[PDB]
Amino acid sequence: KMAFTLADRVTEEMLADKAALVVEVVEENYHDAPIVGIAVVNEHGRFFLRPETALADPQFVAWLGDETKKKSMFDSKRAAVALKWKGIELCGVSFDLLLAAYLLDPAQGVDDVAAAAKMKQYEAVRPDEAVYGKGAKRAVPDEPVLAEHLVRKAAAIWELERPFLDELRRNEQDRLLVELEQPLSSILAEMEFAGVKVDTKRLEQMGKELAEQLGTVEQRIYELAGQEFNINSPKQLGVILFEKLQLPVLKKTKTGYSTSADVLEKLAPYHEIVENILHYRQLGKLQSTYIEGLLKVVRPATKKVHTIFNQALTQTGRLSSTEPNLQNIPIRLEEGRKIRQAFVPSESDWLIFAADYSQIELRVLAHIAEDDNLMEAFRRDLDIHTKTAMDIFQVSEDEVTPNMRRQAKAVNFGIVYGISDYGLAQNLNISRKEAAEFIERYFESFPGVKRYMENIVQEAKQKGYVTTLLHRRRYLPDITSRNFNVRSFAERMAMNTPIQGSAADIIKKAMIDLNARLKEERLQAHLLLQVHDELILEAPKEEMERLCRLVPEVMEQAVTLRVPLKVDYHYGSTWYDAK
DNA sequence: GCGATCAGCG
DNA sequence: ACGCTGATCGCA
Ligand SMILES: [Ca+2]
Repeated sequence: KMAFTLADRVTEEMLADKAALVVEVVEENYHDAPIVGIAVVNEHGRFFLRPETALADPQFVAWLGDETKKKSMFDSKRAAVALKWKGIELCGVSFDLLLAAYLLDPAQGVDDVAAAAKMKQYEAVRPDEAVYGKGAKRAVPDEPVLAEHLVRKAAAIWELERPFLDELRRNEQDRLLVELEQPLSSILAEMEFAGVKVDTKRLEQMGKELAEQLGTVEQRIYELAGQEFNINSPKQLGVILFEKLQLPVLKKTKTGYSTSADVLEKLAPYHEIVENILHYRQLGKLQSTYIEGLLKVVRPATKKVHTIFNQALTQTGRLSSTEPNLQNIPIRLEEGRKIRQAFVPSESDWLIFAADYSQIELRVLAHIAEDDNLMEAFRRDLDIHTKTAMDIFQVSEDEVTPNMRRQAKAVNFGIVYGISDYGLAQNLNISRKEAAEFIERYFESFPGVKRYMENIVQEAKQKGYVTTLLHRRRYLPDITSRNFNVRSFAERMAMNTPIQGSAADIIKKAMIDLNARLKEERLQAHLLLQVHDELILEAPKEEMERLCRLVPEVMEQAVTLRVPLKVDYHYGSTWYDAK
């Protein structure tokens, strides 16, 4: 029903200087995954190629890697990384429909060509789930069915580039796509393909030691409970805590008693068992998620883990990281932090280098709100999280522990992003009228932040959306909801999204500038990870001193704000040591 | 599959 | 009744 050439060889007219290109990888995780078919649409026609013939053809491989042969694609990072696993370099991607759709409206959740095409009333292509099926029924269809589906996706991309670019231009987002998100896509592909090497001998030794400690704490829990039970059974855990031991019920879930860590900490003065339960869950979390879960995804021949950075998922412009998530590796408790010792350079005599922005969202907020006092604080390089801890806990700077600073950090962000006196009281275990009075004092010191919070909510009501410094956008229809609780969630999104999203814009530009500078200096150093406002690299020992000057400067200069940007950095033998 | 929980980033 | 996430687990 759509005409195309089912090609048995590669011809010259398939290699035009502009084409829509589909390199189809059906498995969710595209690392080392099969490429099941290829479609090309250009001015000369529509073509389907079997991967075994296209990817062994020297003219087609050359065409893929020629940056002056421009390709329009959907999710070009998936294709670029699967091709790297095939030893083939993909260059010249000038349009990525997934990223164009994400910028126009992140809430659409566009996950396939069909969902993006729907945004422009284009429906001559089927959803990928309709073709491959769901779950245990998932399968690559017959070649005639596969070919038409890939050709239809390519024709869709071919037709949709111009109307997507037109709307991007109207939103002031076309340079955001072409100069930020698409260059970042190629850098992430490199980072994902490089992977991070893991010390599996160390990891497995930790897991065995961990398993002994688990049973020890597990027995003490049974003994404190006077009986054995399933510690992870909420119904049995509830019967022990709030029925047998008759502890007060501070919180319910839609399902029953709450047993979250905040509740259990509040119950610590009543019974020693609740702290054993906390230690027990923490150890179990390390065992299940960060020992066993990480060993499951280590590629055995290289001892590398290859995360996937989802670039078109979060509503603020942040990345996310999956299978494994390398953005939530433990750090705060020393027991969990030790897991970072298992993350090691990929070559001997290389080192890990980590650099992160200091108080990034407060500096962005100072700039966007133009609050005189907050701008002055960062022009003085004050540590606002420490200064808030001193105030909260009535201590001196010398006496601020890491824990108090982490707590004050949640107070600072909580307040600027709309925490109530109730939530602040519960978080600080202070009274409610003291919490409300502290919030009032905070906005007396930063009235420009308060004005900003009021203004941004008004602007969202008028426009229907909020934007970031580099013109990312988030629609907030609920901001005019008549339901108070729904409207209130939307208002906090209007306060938070421009700040968190601008911080995401800045680190992304920093990554692009860093990569260009590393190439200009002919360094072997390369990016491994981004963790929202932190960049993690590895490099030969011999490059560390140049990187100590290069990386902070590139990061601090990524944008020019009304206050300085500040970067902290460390390096060491393992990720653990790069702090 | 979903909700609670908890690991991270601000 | 601050925001943005992903993985594991029990299932009230
Ligand atoms: Ca930081």
